[PDB]
Amino acid sequence: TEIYTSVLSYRLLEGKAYSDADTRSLDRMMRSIDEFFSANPGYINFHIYRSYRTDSDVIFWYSSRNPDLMILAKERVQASMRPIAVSSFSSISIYDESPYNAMNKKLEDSLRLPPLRYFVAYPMSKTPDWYLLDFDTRKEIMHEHIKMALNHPDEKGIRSYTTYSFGIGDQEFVVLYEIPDIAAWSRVTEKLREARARKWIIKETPILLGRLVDAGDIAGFLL
Amino acid sequence: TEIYTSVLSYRLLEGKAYSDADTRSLDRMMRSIDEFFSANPGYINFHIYRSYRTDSDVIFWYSSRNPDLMILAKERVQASMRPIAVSSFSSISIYDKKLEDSLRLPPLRYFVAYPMSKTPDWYLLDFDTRKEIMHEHIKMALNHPDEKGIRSYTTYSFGIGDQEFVVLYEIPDIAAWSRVTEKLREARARKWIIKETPILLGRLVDAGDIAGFLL
Amino acid sequence: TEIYTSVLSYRLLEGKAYSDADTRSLDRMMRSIDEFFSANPGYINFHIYRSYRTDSDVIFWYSSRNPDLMILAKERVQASMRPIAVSSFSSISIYDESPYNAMNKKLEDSLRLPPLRYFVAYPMSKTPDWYLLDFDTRKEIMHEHIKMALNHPDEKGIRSYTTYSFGIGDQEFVVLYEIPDIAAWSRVTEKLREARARKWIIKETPILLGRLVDAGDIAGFLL
Amino acid sequence: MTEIYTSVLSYRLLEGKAYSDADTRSLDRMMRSIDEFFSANPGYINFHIYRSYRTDSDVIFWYSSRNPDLMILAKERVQASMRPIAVSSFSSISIYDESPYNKKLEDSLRLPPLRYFVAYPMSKTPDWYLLDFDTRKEIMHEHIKMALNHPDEKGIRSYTTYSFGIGDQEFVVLYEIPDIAAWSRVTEKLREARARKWIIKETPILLGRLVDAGDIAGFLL
Amino acid sequence: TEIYTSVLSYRLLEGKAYSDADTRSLDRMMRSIDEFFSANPGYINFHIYRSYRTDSDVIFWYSSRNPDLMILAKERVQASMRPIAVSSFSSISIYDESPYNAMNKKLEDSLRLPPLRYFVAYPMSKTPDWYLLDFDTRKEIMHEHIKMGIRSYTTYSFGIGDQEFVVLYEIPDIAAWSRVTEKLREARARKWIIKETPILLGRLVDAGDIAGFLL
Repeated sequence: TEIYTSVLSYRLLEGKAYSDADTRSLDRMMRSIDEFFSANPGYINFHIYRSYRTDSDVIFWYSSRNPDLMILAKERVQASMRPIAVSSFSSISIYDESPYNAMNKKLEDSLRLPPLRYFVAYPMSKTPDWYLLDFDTRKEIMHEHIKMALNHPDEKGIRSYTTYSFGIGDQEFVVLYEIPDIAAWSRVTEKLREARARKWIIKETPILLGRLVDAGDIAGFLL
Repeated sequence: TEIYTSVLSYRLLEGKAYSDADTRSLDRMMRSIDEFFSANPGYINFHIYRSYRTDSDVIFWYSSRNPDLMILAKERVQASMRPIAVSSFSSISIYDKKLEDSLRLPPLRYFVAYPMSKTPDWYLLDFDTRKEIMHEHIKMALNHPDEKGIRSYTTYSFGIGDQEFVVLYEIPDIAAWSRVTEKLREARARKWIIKETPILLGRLVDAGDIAGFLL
Repeated sequence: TEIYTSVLSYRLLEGKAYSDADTRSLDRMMRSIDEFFSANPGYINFHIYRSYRTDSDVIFWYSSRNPDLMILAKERVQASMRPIAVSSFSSISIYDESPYNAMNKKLEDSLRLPPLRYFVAYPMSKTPDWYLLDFDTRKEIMHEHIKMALNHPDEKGIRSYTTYSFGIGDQEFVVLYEIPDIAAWSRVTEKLREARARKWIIKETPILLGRLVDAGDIAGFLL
Repeated sequence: MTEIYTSVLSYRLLEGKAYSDADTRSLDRMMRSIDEFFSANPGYINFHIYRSYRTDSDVIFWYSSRNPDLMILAKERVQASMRPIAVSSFSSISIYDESPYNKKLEDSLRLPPLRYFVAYPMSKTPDWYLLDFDTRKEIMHEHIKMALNHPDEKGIRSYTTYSFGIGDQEFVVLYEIPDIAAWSRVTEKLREARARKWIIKETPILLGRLVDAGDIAGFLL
Repeated sequence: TEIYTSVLSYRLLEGKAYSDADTRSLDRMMRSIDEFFSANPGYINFHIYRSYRTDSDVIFWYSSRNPDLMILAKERVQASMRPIAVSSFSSISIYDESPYNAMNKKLEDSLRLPPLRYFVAYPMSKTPDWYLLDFDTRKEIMHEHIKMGIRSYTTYSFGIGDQEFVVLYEIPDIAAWSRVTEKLREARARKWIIKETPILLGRLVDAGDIAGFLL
């Protein structure tokens, strides 16, 4: 029943000049990755992003209820990327659907919508003291944050996903956002620095910022 | 009487395309490592895992009472892997239904390894106090509806590695284990626990199947 | 409305002697990058710097209102550098225009002034406690800081830009400075260690220090 | 009677190349040649080679001399021999604290080495040095007594060395040990000493298995 | 009239067997770097050092009042080193001439003295809390430390590097120096001192001799 997700980033190896043949080879490879995901109904979503950071050229995001499909997908992407690139980040985590369920929405339905132009992903953790607080006081601290986010004008049109990775990765959470406007998102985040929740929040690096790209267009953008 | 254990992870080197002959060579090499371990009953266990993390392609886990076998194993695996791969992690530690019998059971589908340490203040607490704290934590785990079927081994590495403990888990269900872990954040024991890196998550694989998965 | 900015740094790969041909190639490539930025009026500024740090050989700094131009610029620079170099830093952030508005002046005008000889950039963040202080408390603390800078004997000629990157990079701010004199700036910074503001400031690494260079002159300096 | 310096260096064979039998013979010749280099100069008090339990090293070297010129010459020789095939994963230079032996520490260094070796850097918090000398003395005496009284301390040879101002750590502590698990149990017990409150930065911990120069190529390749 | 200084360290690339041709080439290149510095009186000093640390083979130290000569020197060294080596550290900082001015001496005169056998450099910073102490309190604490052969240089790099200070020493004896540093751990000043890494320790070498030592 639970939905797993991964975010992977890769950087093309330096020290090599790329021929036209190399460009075409990259294009065929990205199209093939895209076809791998489209061919299996078990993949709920798969999107590719160009990267604003120089430590990555491409970011991949995909989701499935099947943990076997999750490892197969990682190996597929890795096998395709390794002759020309190295991974700069990976995460595996599980969507928390409760914010969607609370609003009579299905998280999966959101994942099936055509993606927004930008994507933000980062790991996040909280200090040990956070979990040692009463469920009630944590609820209050979190309500303030949620209320504050909901009330921001620049919040309009953002799709937010909280995912958990306790016991299975180097962070407790991986938080994912589909966003229409980089500056607007930054302003929302800046306002949310005003929430008490911040006092317990740590380790939000790397923050990945991506620009949606079709598989057939990426080689042309990169090379 | 002590039983040692090691977890090693490796990443295949980038920048090279693998031919069909390279794929066969990898298959032979992986099967050769597997048979290295099976040929010596001194190795209580040996398992290979596919890696969820992109910083590794394979994880190895093996155990022996014989510290000589532990260094021979590390050298064997490294000698086999170095032409095509680099290690991304290693640990050597000592384990804390006999544990040996448990290690001989058929392995579960998933595996988690991670280093961990505790704050200096922890060890300065009374043994009875620490025992009580550790028992609440065990009890909290045992009572969680998602804990069913998880096997855990706490191993120690004081003075012999870069963490104080390496805790190893065989788990049937990744999401279930993550939920148990989340609940355990509420245990008193967590106050003194220093998360260390990396947390490794693996999918059990037969040596004969790994070249097909990787390449 | 918002103006975006990026600072990128690259290190030439080691282990190869550069021929005369390789020198010509680097000169041509740098000239071509520069023509890329000059040809598009959508790029408000673009400057190249030689690097005092050994972990870089070149620093690029450019600005645009257009985030599409920003991702295209990053991809263009990365595609040009990757056969011979690896990136050692990148940032994407948004100018804060209010300090300029407070002195009745436009930030864009300033970005159009002839560049000064030296350049400093670094990331910076603040402790969670900072954002939880009242808005008027932060104004008082920041006033002390800004005034202390303005009255320093060594402050002459310095142009500073505070840029923000909440939710879009690994730091909260990227602070950029054009300076006429390195030691003068260092003395100003040393005095500002006495400002109350320092209590809440963290993570000022890496600090990049650059010497202004024209695209057609850098090959000569690097090789 | 002047100070005795020591260095621990570790190296990892470069990945991405298959080693031929000729490569194996070359490594054997090189290791034997390094061992001869240390043996030929009586200024080197000891020199031992260790196989490494960690994957980030294949070999660990330990050597000592009163002559700091011989120390840098040793590091340069080892690096020159290793660099065509390996990268260094750790190095240290430090000076033995002879007070616990004061027996002669040099006599201990000249004994045949034990089967295992542990080395690691260590530092203390700034606050430690600011404590009254009596308080530091009382804390160190507690630690030493707790170590002396542990059954598993049997037959371990310990060396504390200092590197204030000359390296990235304050101390490099070195142990010759007969048994890995016994050492780990001693170390575990010693977490109960108050000394621990001020100790930081004990990474990497290097754990080695003694090896003859003529046997290492066979073990590694 | 400030004086800038840089410390650069480099490590020869591994994976290459150096021929005799390569040794001669290294020798020519080192002598050529030395000739570059000697030929320009704008450089107040320039010295090369062998390194105790395996992460460096060579350390360079030079000084100039002219910041455009400083970037020229770094690029010159980097251009020569690039085909065979990678830099493991660099700093750029400015001498604090006040201790020399307090004793009515000139820092520059001291930089022109024949160098001592050993060189120590490391970055250092202080906690924020330090600078916010009353000017009075700071001067008192510093007087205990200052009061508590060796040639010392404090250099500052506020706002221009990853550390606040780079402290440089020419020393005649390593062990004696380690003992001085241990004693100074007792100075009140240490409360607020952080981040002294890497500590580089160098042995003075002539340009003409370095190739023979390294290869």
